[PDB]
Amino acid sequence: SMDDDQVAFSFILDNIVTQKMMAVPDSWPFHHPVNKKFVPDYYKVIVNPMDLETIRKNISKHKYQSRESFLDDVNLILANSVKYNGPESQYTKTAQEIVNVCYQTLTEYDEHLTQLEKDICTA
Amino acid sequence: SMDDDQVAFSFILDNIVTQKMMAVPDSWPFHHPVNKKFVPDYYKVIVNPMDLETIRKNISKHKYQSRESFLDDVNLILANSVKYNGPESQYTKTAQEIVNVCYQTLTEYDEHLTQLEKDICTA
Repeated sequence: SMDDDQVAFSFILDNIVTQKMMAVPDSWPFHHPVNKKFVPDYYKVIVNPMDLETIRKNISKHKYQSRESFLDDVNLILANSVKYNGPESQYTKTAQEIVNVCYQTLTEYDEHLTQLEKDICTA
Repeated sequence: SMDDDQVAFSFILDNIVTQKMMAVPDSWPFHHPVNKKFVPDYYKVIVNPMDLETIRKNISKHKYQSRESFLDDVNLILANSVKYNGPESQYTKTAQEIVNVCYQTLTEYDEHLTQLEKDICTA
């Protein structure tokens, strides 16, 4: 893209993913789409899969103009884990830690992200 | 109760529910047990219902001595929504905002809550 406000917004989101979310201990199973060779029934159970690589690909294509659409996809990782792995699964706890570091970092960056969202919107 | 550490702990939890969780936009359907008159099959699907009023009643009776038991009931609200509404439902997104703001507020009060939990345990 050529709009610096959008590029900057996407860059901030990408670093939330790589610096914070992917740093959660044992988070690797959420870094990429579920591998059907190891989890053979995953895509028969989960209608709308989501993972951090897919989110990063969306960021690289500037598909998030607001934090809410980005957070919606992050939240879907957890919701899918509740459904597939179970509400109390070790994997679900890890997914919630991923969500928590994302949500809390977005809160940290609130003033800066608000400014970018309004400058992406005006254009 | 007559134990000030327990009363203070419950008071803090109660304000997380009323000041943050119940302030989530459009969260009213989670404020009370699901009304079977509008959702007639709810209690045939959901074996362990949970809602914010029930959690507040538990808090008033000092049933939570630690964040973990409190979070177990908070997360159950989300688990029930994933099962009944689905991982991508608007209602599940609302439940996730409730859960996410709860974790974020607990982190903000972490030093205060850790001290109270450790003083409740000694007795």
